[PDB]
Amino acid sequence: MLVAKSSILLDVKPWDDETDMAKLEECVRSIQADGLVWGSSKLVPVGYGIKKLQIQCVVEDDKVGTDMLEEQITAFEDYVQSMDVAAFNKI
Repeated sequence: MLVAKSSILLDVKPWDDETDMAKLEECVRSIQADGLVWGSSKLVPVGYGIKKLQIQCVVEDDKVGTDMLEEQITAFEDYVQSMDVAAFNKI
């Protein structure tokens, strides 16, 4: 833990291949907050066409919660099929 920070990996499923991943992957990043750090995202293909919307973030221990990020990322019901959690621990 650098300085009172943590790592939380999120995983969201796109409605379909139509779901502009570039936007989903971007929007996710675009999202900004106080003490909110955006790390590198990951991809996980289920079988071409569609892919997983996995991304990593670095919150401040318990300062920046996923609640917001979720309400922001999953705020798009026209892209996010169903958000979930990949884990919850420090960075």
